[PDB]
Amino acid sequence: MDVLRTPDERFEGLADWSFAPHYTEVTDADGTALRIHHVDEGPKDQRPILLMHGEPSWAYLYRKVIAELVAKGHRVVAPDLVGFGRSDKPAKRTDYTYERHVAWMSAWLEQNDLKDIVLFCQDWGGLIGLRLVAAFPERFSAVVVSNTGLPIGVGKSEGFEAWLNFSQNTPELPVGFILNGGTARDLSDAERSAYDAPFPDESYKEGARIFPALVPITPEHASVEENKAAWAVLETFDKPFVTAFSDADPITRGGEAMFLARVPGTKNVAHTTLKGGHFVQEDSPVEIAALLDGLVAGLPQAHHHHHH
Amino acid sequence: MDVLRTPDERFEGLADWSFAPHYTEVTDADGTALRIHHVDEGPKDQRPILLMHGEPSWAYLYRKVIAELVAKGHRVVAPDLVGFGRSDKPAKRTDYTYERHVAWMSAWLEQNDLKDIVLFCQDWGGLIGLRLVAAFPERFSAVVVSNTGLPIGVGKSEGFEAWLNFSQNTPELPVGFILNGGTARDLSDAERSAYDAPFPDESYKEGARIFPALVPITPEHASVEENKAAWAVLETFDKPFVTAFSDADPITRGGEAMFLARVPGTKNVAHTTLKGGHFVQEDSPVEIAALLDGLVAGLPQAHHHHHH
Ligand SMILES: [Cl-]
Ligand SMILES: [Cl-]
Ligand SMILES: [Co+2]
Ligand SMILES: [Co+2]
Ligand SMILES: [Co+2]
Ligand SMILES: [Co+2]
Ligand SMILES: [Co+2]
Ligand SMILES: [Co+2]
Ligand SMILES: [Co+2]
Ligand SMILES: [Co+2]
Ligand SMILES: [Co+2]
Ligand SMILES: [Co+2]
Ligand SMILES: [Co+2]
Ligand SMILES: [Co+2]
Ligand SMILES: [Mg+2]
Ligand SMILES: [Mg+2]
Ligand SMILES: [Mg+2]
Ligand SMILES: [Mg+2]
Repeated sequence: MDVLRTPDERFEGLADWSFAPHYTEVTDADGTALRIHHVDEGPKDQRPILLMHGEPSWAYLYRKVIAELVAKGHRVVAPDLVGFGRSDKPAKRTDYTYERHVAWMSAWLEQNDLKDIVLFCQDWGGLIGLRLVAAFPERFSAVVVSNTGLPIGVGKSEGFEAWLNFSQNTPELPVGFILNGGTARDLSDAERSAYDAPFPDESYKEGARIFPALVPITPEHASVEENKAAWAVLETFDKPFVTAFSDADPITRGGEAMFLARVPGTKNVAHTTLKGGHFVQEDSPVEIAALLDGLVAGLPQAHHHHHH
Repeated sequence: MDVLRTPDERFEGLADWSFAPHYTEVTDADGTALRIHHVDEGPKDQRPILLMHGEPSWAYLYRKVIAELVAKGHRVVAPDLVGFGRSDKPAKRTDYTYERHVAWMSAWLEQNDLKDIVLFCQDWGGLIGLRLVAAFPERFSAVVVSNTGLPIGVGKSEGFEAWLNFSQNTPELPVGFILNGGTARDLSDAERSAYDAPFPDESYKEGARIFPALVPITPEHASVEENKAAWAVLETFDKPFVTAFSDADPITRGGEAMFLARVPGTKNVAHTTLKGGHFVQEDSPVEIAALLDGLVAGLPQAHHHHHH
């Protein structure tokens, strides 16, 4: 693969983002080494709260959630998907596939040897993060899903399809503008600029351009088979599994029901509806941090595992 | 469903079979209540060693293994699949499907609330038993697979296909004769009669007739999707998972490799090749019992789980 790397000057002076970058080198099956970025804040003796972003955001989306949780004594880890943030960015849309993202982030997870994880995932952060849970369930102590899903090509998803068709018809993808359109609150120019930071020009956006087309909404899509298999693992996942979808995101709203129907770990936890749009982290960051803090505190009294 | 029930007189005076019958009523989705038979020998405070038979045998196949393990202080449980043994027998070939067998035995397993299980499975005992492991992995402390598989419609299986075509072309299925043809040692007339016992005439054999046709050897077969999903669970199964295939069964020999390739619990156990034919329990019962006894003894020092 041809690979782009955003210059570091782009990440200077960003509103409410001073977290030091960490990097991991993962090797693709084609031999290409890709550098993935994450932040890691707080004490290493605490279990990691893993925060996963989706399309077309980056770990910046969690900046307030990170600050709140760190202030409460937690360890917080937030990676950038390949194509996004401070991670490397394959140069062709055709370089990105759902299975490739899963393989890349699986390597990242194993190489950083993250365990005892409390996962919060949203959009593609969940499409990929939930595949990590299904591949490595004993690495996860609890999961929170918000405005996400694990599609299997079934039914209609017209909310999402409206976004899909727009995202493919448009000749350019104005990322800060999209973030603002998917948040109830009005993002400042500085905040929108931070979302534009990874992408000095359109050539850096090929992962952002193709992501919607990778969502498996038809039976013929790539990754339908793999996602159906992953659901069989999630049907056995009995540790706390919380839904925290927002009230004003018709793109993903329909994704919640299958978790409640199929995942045993949803039975003995309280679910909530958060206030906000698709990018709920901009609308309800304090509430998300409070939810995760309380979830962590209750783990010893909840169902848990040993010997991994 | 129309359902046949073999008269109890058929099970009197069988060579080396005096174990008292236990019964469980399971209700099919179509409303039909089916009675399933099992034997349960030894102390209830010991973990159950669950022995599962396949086509066209019944729990009688394990009579010596049961005796050996009971003499060693173990609890042993051996059920008859619907269509077989002392279990009820739907009257039409079309009543039997792979998914129905899994549903029936899943109900059986849950209703008897078997836990801490050490499973030994062979032929369809494994095609169904391994689906129980994938559905309820925390119920299983260890698994031993012998002369079995979990097919996903891939590759060629010409050994099995030779049996398939015979089994479908033949107008009648002489069950004792088949058992003798699939065992290295010569079964006595009494032993063959015990294998014929469940089937007073051909009308009782519809489950035995169709079973080979249910094995998913083409991509279009029913249960391919479900078995691929189950494999994703087995890819996470890290408790002892032993292969004990025999040396002289070309029908199933090719089924072993995928377990060693995909199941993590195969890594830190010793695998063995048993002597004998397809129905290896007739050829090496003492060795099977010794293997299971040793496997049970080592569990506390092996990888194990808590809190289920
Ligand atoms: Cl998308
Ligand atoms: Cl068969
Ligand atoms: Co290097
Ligand atoms: Co750090
Ligand atoms: Co999306
Ligand atoms: Co559990
Ligand atoms: Co909800
Ligand atoms: Co504990
Ligand atoms: Co009754
Ligand atoms: Co008994
Ligand atoms: Co068979
Ligand atoms: Co384990
Ligand atoms: Co072997
Ligand atoms: Co222990
Ligand atoms: Mg907004
Ligand atoms: Mg706290
Ligand atoms: Mg023989
Ligand atoms: Mg013993």
